[PDB]
Amino acid sequence: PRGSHMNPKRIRALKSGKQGDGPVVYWMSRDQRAEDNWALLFSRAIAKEANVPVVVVFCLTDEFLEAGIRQYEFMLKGLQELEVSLSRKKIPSFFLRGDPGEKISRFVKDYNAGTLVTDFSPLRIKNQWIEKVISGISIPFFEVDAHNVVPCWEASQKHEYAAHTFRPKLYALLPEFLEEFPELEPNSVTPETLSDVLETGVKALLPERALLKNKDPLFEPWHFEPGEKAAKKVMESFIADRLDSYGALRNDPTKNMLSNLSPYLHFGQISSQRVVLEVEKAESNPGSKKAFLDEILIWKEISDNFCYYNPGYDGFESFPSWAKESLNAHRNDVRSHIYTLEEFEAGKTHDPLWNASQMELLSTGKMHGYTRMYWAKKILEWSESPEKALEIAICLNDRYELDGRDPNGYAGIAWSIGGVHDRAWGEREVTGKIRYMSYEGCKRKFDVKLYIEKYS
DNA sequence: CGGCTCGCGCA
DNA sequence: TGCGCGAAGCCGAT
Ligand SMILES: Cc1cc2nc3c(=O)[nH]c(=O)nc-3n(C[C@H](O)[C@H](O)[C@H](O)COP(=O)(O)OP(=O)(O)OC[C@H]3O[C@@H](n4cnc5c(N)ncnc54)[C@H](O)[C@@H]3O)c2cc1C
Repeated sequence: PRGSHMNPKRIRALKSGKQGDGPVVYWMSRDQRAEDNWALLFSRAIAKEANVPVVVVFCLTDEFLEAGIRQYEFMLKGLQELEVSLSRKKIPSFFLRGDPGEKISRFVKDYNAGTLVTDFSPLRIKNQWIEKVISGISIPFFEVDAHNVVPCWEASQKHEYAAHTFRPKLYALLPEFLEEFPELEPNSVTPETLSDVLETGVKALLPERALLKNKDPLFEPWHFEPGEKAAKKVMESFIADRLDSYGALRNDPTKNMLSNLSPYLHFGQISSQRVVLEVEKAESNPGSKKAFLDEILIWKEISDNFCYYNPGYDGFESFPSWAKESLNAHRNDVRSHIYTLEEFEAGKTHDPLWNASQMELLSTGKMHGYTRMYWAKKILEWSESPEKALEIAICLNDRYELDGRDPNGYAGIAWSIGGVHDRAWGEREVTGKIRYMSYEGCKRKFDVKLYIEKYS
């Protein structure tokens, strides 16, 4: 659909029909940003060709009840800034509350939308919402992959077994899709309160808050300032003083040598393509640059591939055949310890290293990348069954992680528990051939004592 | 057949 | 600390 700096492969038609005479409505669900948003840019270009204004519609679902205050405030303060940024470009934004399958279809009919465009997410509930929109509307419906550098349906057409099978495919398409973003043009044609939605939601999630013994909240909200502007500064700081040492100290939780970009990446407050463009041009350690690029390009986008082609990405059935057979044979093995969800949640296990990992998650909302493996694998070792451990790991991940409820989370848990995108290892009791980590193994890599004392 | 994102002995 | 082997199933280039 026209455009000189737009690859047509980033868009795909979900519904074909007669284009209406009204404004083009952009349904924002995953990429909550104004700059470096392909879905917003593609919606603006279609509006420009048809001589119509562009409007942004967001649907606030009841999903925040399952999560906590920390993610709700992080998102809401992000959208409040996004409202002002879109207003500076004369692009009105509408915030709806209710079922997306019913309210979004009603908005298109009420506002007489000419064309509807939305971002891409391989999550199950997004596809269900999309199908309900299809049956209700008659305007054309398009979908744009504004999250991945290479669109998920173009990088691969099947479930990839491992990265070494996905890395050559992904890197082969970099010269085509790795390009600079064009500036978003303001609207020429001019035509609920976010504060009220925030105050009402907070009161509902107040009883479910995480508290200490003295009825004091555990979450520390000053570690990550939400929004698009703050996400840019985090990326700038990481490239400047942190990217050089990333290759060596990325596995040391005692050092703050990570990019800390996951909370902004999950909510789409910064584009991974923009980060890739800046990292590529930056002159840093070649080993560190390669290590970081493998995480933000191969592993981040292969998680989207895993969820898009495996609808049961959060289930035991998504595990490979070798993993299921090994875990099934060890179902009746006696576990060293058995802990419930509440015991895991409160960090009341015999392992000080595991408790410190959970305490960091409870306080900061973002556990270090290395300890998250030990966090998830010990859940498998000290649970009733691999189904319960998968249930517990997912429940704690999506509740307390700022970057939770993300395809990286489900694929990351499947790696640690089900060996997805991994290989078999030495046979062991209970865990079987799933990759094994030990407290002693962490002692030979980093100062475990410093990590434990930092989080009680 | 080669090579994949742990533990462990060893400088 | 960094290095090399060990224990293990399978994809994919042929
Ligand atoms: C059991 C488990 C659960 C996880 N839960 C989540 C989750 O809910 N949400 C989430 O976003 N990530 C999750 N991850 C992935 C990983 O822990 C985080 O992406 C990362 O630790 C966030 O810190 P960072 O961005 O500073 O790391 P960095 O090293 O700076 O990572 C840079 C970026 O690369 C991507 N990335 C890095 N490591 C991975 C990985 N292993 N898999 C996929 N993408 C990766 C992310 O987009 C991240 O923002 C989980 C991992 C495991 C093992």
